[PDB]
Amino acid sequence: NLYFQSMLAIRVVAKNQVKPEKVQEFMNLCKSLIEETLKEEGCIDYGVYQELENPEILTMLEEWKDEGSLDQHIRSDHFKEIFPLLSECLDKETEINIYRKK
Amino acid sequence: LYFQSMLAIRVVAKNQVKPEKVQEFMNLCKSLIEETLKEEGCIDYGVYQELENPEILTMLEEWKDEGSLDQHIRSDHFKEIFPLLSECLDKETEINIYRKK
Repeated sequence: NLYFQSMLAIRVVAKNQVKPEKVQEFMNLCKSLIEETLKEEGCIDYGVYQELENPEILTMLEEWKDEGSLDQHIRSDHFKEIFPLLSECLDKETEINIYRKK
Repeated sequence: LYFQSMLAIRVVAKNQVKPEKVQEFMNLCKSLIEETLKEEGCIDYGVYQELENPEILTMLEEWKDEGSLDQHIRSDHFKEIFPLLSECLDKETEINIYRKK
């Protein structure tokens, strides 16, 4: 049933604020992270997006089959290696929210 | 279309709902979704609840282009329901518009 899936699907919004100097380096790190992550079981969509009038606000938008998939994502090798690098690029701590459809 | 997706515009509308106001909010979202899905340019629209926090209710959306979204926030149902939605909030609703990179 595609309703049941609808109800267990997870979406994360991961909003980053980036150091103007570190943008190119940030982007190169997302490139590898997307390639890897798109190959995982449960990844429905995963992309990085930029707020319109704000070139340095760069958000991660994802959808995962379910909660345990997201759980494998953050326990994965690539996440583990790239997350810390990605974090050196930021003005502030990344602000993350995990949602479900109501 | 991978290409649609590539030009689509996404919005994250974060609302802090008042604990008691939550159910009026949702009945208001019901009609809002209903009319909005009937709109052209609207790929995906839905209200989501934050897992940690049952008061945070966000609108996640995908539009074929800016123009479509301009129409949407000018529609009758948007103009009719949006102000009623804000009756329910603790802050002004926090809106972000995104373009894929």
